[PDB]
Amino acid sequence: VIGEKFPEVEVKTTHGVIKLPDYFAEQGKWFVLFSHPADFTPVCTTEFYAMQKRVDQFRELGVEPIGLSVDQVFSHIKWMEWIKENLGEEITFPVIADDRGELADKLGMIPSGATITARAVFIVDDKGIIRAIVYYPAEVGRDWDEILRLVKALKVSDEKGVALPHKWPNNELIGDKAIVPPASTVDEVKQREEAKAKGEIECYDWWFCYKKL
Amino acid sequence: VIGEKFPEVEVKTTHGVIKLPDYFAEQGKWFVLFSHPADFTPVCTTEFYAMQKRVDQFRELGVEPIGLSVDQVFSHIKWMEWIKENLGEEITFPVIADDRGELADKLGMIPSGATITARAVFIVDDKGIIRAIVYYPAEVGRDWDEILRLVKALKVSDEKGVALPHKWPNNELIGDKAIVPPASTVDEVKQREEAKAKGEIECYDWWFCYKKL
Amino acid sequence: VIGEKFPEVEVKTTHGVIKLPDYFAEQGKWFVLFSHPADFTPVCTTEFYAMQKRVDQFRELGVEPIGLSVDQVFSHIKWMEWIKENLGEEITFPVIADDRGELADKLGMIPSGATITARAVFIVDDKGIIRAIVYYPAEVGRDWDEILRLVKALKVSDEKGVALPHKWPNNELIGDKAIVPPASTVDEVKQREEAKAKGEIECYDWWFCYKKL
Amino acid sequence: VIGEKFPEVEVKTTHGVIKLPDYFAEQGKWFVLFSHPADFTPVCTTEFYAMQKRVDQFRELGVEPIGLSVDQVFSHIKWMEWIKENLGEEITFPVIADDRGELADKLGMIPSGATITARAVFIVDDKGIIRAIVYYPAEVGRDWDEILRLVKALKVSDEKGVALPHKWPNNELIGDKAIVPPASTVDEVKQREEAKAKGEIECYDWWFCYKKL
Amino acid sequence: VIGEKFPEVEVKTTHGVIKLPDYFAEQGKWFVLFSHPADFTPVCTTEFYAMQKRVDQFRELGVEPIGLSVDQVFSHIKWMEWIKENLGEEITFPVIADDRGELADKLGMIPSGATITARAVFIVDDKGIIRAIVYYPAEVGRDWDEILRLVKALKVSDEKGVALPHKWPNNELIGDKAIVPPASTVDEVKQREEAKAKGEIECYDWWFCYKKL
Repeated sequence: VIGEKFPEVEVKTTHGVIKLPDYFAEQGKWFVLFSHPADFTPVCTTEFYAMQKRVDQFRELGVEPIGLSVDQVFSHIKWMEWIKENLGEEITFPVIADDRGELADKLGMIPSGATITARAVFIVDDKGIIRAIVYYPAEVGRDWDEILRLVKALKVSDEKGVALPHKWPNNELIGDKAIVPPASTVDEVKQREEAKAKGEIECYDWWFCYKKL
Repeated sequence: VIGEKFPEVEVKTTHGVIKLPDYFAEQGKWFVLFSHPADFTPVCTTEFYAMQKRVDQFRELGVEPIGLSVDQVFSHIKWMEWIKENLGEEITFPVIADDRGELADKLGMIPSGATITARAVFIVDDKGIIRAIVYYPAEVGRDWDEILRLVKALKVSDEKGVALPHKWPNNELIGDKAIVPPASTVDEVKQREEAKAKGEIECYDWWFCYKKL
Repeated sequence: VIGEKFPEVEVKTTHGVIKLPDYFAEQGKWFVLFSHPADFTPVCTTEFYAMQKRVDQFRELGVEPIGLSVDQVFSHIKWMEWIKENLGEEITFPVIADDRGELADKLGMIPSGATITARAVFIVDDKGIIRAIVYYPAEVGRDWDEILRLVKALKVSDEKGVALPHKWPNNELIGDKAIVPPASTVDEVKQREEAKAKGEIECYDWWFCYKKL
Repeated sequence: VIGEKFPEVEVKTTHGVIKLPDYFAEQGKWFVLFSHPADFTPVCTTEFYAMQKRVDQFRELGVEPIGLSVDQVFSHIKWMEWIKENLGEEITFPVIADDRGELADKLGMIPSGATITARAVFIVDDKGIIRAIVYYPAEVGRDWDEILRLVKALKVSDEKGVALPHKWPNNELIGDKAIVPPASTVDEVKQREEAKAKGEIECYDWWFCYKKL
Repeated sequence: VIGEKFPEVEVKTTHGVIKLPDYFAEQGKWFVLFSHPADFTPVCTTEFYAMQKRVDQFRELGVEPIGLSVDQVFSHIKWMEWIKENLGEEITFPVIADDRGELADKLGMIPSGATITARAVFIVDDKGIIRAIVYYPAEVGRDWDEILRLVKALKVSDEKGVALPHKWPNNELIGDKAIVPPASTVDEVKQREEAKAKGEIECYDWWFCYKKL
């Protein structure tokens, strides 16, 4: 569940034995953890390919990607050699060999009826706080562009203490403008009008206010 | 139940996060808490309007009014904007967003069968003591003039160590005269006659005595 | 607590021993049960007098008054005879001699700190159901008019299926008009729209509708 | 039950809040506590009248009378005003408003089936020891002259270490002579004959001996 | 405790072994059970003598006297023979030899501190019901006249449905008149009004009515 710290938990990965979330957190970095059913499978492969393609967009935001399945490291690597040779993309982000699903269990990555992970995504910042969560089925690949929009929103949201409208930065109504957290007190309301008159923010109403970054 | 101190309990309100009863008590002030079913409803609105109209009568007695419902602050404020625009009365006293009914539960504001507050009034002084309690139904609006009479009686009652007759200050029998707490001991009885003869009080009997303020 | 059933109970009164609510609900009458601390006290006398000059107003309605203190029957009738002899009114409604507070306690009419009833009013329909409750402290006499008003309000709400505005039938916004129960589905709102055009109800909003009786 | 100390217990009375038995005991005084069903009743009134008439006989023995019922102080006093006006005897001894029968319970003053006291008398000395106990029914008034005989006997009995014959001071056999506690040892028997010869006591037998005061 | 049933019990007396109350209630007679500490003691002798000179007074009424100490039967009859030989009266009522106090204990005739009966009187009707109780200490002999009076009072109350005044039939306010049970409903008071006019009862008040037998 959201807002909880991330379990302090150690993982065997393709790039080494690492400590979570300490390894990313101590480096200022955030990370998007995501789980896939099984190495050497179709949909899963389309997703890995696509992440690699976008790895520098995530990374460039200070956001480290990392995958995970119940498979063992040797089939992880082998499958990644495959993507380098048949799709021609060297996979460059770490993958978790989640042994027996130690961690998957703890994170509710498993669906009803199952002993393998699903299609889960977790976004976790540099203070170890889980920020958002996604569970799609086996039968449907994710969209990393939606997962990308989200993170940017979050980054901005924290950096500027603002909310982001539906579909930001392409909101049909206020475009790429950021939303002012709606006011909750009568005195905070005077701060909204004080701001509208004099032109810092724009306001459909006292609760609905927005500005540019 | 009457005479109990008021639970030390913190509230989110329209005018801010405040502490009850410390906030009023530490200021010398008393307060009349009253609960309503739901923002944006007919009867409830007629009552809020009416309180605003009388807010300076209460306040002038050192008696602060404050409302409460299970609604959230944003619909509180919005509904109050409504009363300012359709009735033309800016609502000026605090309202409690009673989350899930934390507080309502504690105060027995809820009727049999229900998950929303009723039509309750509590009068609570500057030592946090609950002084009186009213529970009317959803289907009937209160009378703030009766709630007003009562408080004045109380104020006077404490200031002068006197009781107030039925319907004071317009008692059919002794008018706006205050009642002498009936004597309970044979020696206290001599103090009644000693007082009647010599003219300080007037007496239908030794238990039934009264005077002017 | 409101909405709840009046406990079945057998009580000793000045007029007989009766079963409540049965005695009144049997006949199809409502009743107002009210409590006073003790016979031969002043405020308590002012309210018995006042009730007796109101008794037929209530009695007209199918509402029966009935009182209660922890005093013995003999004490009661003596007090009633004092009121007869000394003020011109003969008390003509029953009063319950409530041994050791056995009823006062189920209804929790007992204020924090003491072994005697305070000033309580319970109003009960012809089905033994509890419609309204009022706990006033000893130092402040009630106002039998406010209760008269409340009962009138109640009887109306039930017979016409309506609600009542602050201080009805003298409300500041609509005098003695009845309020229509707020529309609470999209379908009920249109029901309102179509009723406004067709002058069957006037409206401040789709949720604020009233009418003449 | 006899011989027990009297419960240390505080009472609201007509003459004030007092502490029992400390209040009488600390003053050297004894007291006769007696209970009556209800203020304003026939038999009970005949008894109160009669006690007042004899109050100076009891008091003169250092024996303070005090009454008690479950009624409240205001009806106590009121009923006493009655006796002053219709019989013309100001009642001058304290009466207990035994709230809910706190004390009556403790003393077994209540009969089978009942929530009111009966016709009980307790004699209790200046060391708090209960000396004697009487329970008559509702339907029969006491005899204060029998209760008076008894106390005198007791007073004398303690002052002189003697027993009192049936009906003292008008015993058919030995008149107002006091009885010598029958001897219980062979050596104590020699003290009886030693006393008969030489004329201090008179003796029907060695166990049955008596003398004048 | 009064109003309660006399425990069923089989006792060894000087006249036989009998079952109580059965032996008396069977025949339709009442009985006075009384206890003394011990045979061959002085006060105890003065009261046995006195009872025997009263026995036919009681016996006339359907009241049977019966005594009890913790002494063995042989001891008892020896004592009775001493009273015969030494004072002219032959004891002619039974006396219970109560082994180890087995009955004295159920009736709790045992005073705080000791293993022997004191001076107790229980009066019991022909239905085994306990009408009055009296616990006198050893140092003070009883007055068989007061008990004679009490029993007379009782028998009357039952046969005529009345109550009795202080010290009846020599009451200071009405001699040997009977008291009418206080009217306790508004209807019973009128019943009294109409009986006074029509000279069937005299009255100090509606609650204080008497009559000749």
